Amino acid sequence: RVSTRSSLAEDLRAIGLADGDAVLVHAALRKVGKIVGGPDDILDAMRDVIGPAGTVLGYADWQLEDEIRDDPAMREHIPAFDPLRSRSIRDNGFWPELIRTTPGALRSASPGASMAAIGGEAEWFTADHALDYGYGPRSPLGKLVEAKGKVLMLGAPLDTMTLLAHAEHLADFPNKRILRYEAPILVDGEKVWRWFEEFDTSDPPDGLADDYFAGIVEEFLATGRGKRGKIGEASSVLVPADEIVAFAVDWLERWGRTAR
Amino acid sequence: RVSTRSSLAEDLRAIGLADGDAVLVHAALRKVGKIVGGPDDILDAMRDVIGPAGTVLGYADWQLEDEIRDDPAMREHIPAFDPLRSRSIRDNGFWPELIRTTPGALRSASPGASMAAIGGEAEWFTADHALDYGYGPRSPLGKLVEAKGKVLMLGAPLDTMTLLAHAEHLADFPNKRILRYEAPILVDGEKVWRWFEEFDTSDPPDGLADDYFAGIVEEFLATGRGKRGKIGEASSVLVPADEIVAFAVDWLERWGRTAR
Ligand SMILES: CC(=O)SCCNC(=O)CCNC(=O)[C@H](O)C(C)(C)COP(=O)(O)OP(=O)(O)OC[C@H]1O[C@@H](n2cnc3c(N)ncnc32)[C@H](O)[C@@H]1OP(=O)(O)O
Ligand SMILES: CC(=O)SCCNC(=O)CCNC(=O)[C@H](O)C(C)(C)COP(=O)(O)OP(=O)(O)OC[C@H]1O[C@@H](n2cnc3c(N)ncnc32)[C@H](O)[C@@H]1OP(=O)(O)O
Ligand SMILES: [Cl-]
Repeated sequence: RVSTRSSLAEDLRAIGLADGDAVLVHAALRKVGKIVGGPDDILDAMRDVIGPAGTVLGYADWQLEDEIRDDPAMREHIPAFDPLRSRSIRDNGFWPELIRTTPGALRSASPGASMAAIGGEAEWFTADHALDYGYGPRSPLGKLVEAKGKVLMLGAPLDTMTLLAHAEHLADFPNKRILRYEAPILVDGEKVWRWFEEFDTSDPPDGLADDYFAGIVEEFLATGRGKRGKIGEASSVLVPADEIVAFAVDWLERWGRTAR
Repeated sequence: RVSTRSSLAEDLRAIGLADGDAVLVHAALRKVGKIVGGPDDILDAMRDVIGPAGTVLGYADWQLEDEIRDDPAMREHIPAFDPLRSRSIRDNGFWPELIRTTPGALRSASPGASMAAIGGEAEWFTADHALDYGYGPRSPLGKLVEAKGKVLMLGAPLDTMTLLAHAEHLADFPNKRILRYEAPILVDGEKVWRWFEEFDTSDPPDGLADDYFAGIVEEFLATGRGKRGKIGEASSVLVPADEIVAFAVDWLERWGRTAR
């Protein structure tokens, strides 16, 4: 079975992508199977479906390891985060690099939370991304909710849905672990070390498993409010951003009130 | 032992890179070893050594496979070669992709022979790349010789020195295999299939081994006119482009006169 730009576009329309949509995609590209024009056919087909005014996103992050950021002897040899040159974290697969290196793509400024975006509103989604609490309202994720966008899990494991970290941020529950770290960025065109602060997106709230995002998504799909479908050979899920965030905040806040 | 932008720069100086140099690099990056800022440190270090007027090149090619290209049923789903969008052939390693996706880089128009270039003369090296016989004088390889540039095998096996296919083009020896194939390119901004003609660069001249480039390089190094040295943990070779081509034309033409 071989996918084409044409056939991938019909698979994306079948799962629910439509004209003007903004969609953040998480992908395990190897699950799509054989593609005539390679994985670029997927991005091209998406843009065919949503049109030039739509926007595709991918979770770029960057490749600074904590083993490295923290080892002080290597401190001066670590390049600053540069949203135009820092490659995406390889843990998130080729897909965000695919977007980031496509002509016309943009990438936001908050390093660990940084998002790549292409399409009509890429300038809007990537701009004014808060350095601290980069998963809150002033981020591509918060604008995805405001713009009533969607999340596509393209063969990706369901617990890699980064949008639910934005739910973690909004949700009121006790003893949110705050994380503080120091990373090099650009200030006035020069490398500067800056202290960051965010809610922890690396580990779950104490008392839930590392993969509980997957459970939340499966509960949301159980309500019938999402859509499952095949993109190429990859089993995929399309959910509305605003609904799943409200769903996830609800879940987290109720779980929080079960404390003593 | 970990490499840095600084330490790779000193390694590149030790092997013979100098201000203003134009260097086409073939790389097996995995055996550079650990690099603090990843393989982009190598390119940054090269640019530190050669300066903004120097030029780094990598051999991009592109990804259209003969299986697909030849298959008539998928001919219409095969995207045209776009020097701005078509990713590098993956069996040349990450290095040409690394250059091609670096801001400011350029890429030439002859698909199978196409070269990515960044630096002071990148416009000149990538301009006017002949579609037929893309390894002859009107190519980045011909301009490398004219500019008296260099080739650096950065941990790469010596028989991957594509510059020697330019020597194959020049060398007068009998019964050169001519290759004819068709491939989709951009004409007037739209996809058009075009027939191509070149000397064979995928198979050696009848009567030589698939890796005879390696033997030529090793015998050139035995004249004393190349330099060996380690870039990071990778065994590397630096040769002048003009001399090795003249050396290889000599070798091929003498081998050709042993017929009859
Ligand atoms: C809680 C959080 O926030 S987690 C953060 C977000 N994480 C994510 O979004 C990740 C979602 N994906 C996953 O979790 C997947 O399981 C991941 C990526 C580990 C693994 O996915 P897999 O498909 O192995 O890998 P990936 O998605 O990179 O696809 C690889 C396909 O690349 C194509 N590809 C990669 N690079 C290129 C290229 N340069 N040119 C052409 N094709 C390429 C290939 O077909 C490659 O596979 P191959 O190695 O067989 O050739
Ligand atoms: C006849 C002809 O004309 S032949 C044509 C020319 N051919 C060439 O120039 C190829 C020369 N190289 C070779 O032959 C080598 O043996 C090749 C590439 C097969 C194999 O090289 P190897 O190092 O495996 O592979 P490569 O050079 O791609 O280095 C790989 C890695 O680089 C860095 N890497 C790759 N992608 C990224 C990325 N996205 N971000 C950061 N680093 C990356 C990594 O460390 C990745 O390795 P890992 O998988 O261990 O993490
Ligand atoms: Cl309740």
